[PDB]
Amino acid sequence: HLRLQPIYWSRDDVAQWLKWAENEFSLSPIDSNTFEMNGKALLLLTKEDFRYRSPHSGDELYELLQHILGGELQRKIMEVELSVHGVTHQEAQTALGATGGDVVSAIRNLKVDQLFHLSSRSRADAWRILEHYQWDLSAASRYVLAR
Repeated sequence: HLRLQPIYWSRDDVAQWLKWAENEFSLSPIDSNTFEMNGKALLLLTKEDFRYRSPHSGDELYELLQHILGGELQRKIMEVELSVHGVTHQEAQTALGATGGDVVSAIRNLKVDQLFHLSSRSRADAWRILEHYQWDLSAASRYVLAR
């Protein structure tokens, strides 16, 4: 199952990936309990976190995940989704494509879309309101609902 993108890996897939890596790269044994999480979580760990969890292999595992298996882009997709409620993997990926992988810009664009649908105001108004509220969508969304 590791052929799938890491964002879809289950916790069991993460454990299997570690077993595969230890075999493939002749790593020192990695305890199966080292990363008790799914692939989404794995993508959010920093290199320092990987080194802390695995002093012997953490940097290798991080590089493989982030810079070979597409973790870098998939982490950006997660950031976008976690920043804007109800965005799908596809929607986030598309938004990032539009900004050349710029997470801040993609998030702003999706916030404006979400606010725009909350009321009958123009897209230009939604942009002004969001910028006014320092891009706090929750605060902007409450103003719009209040009318």
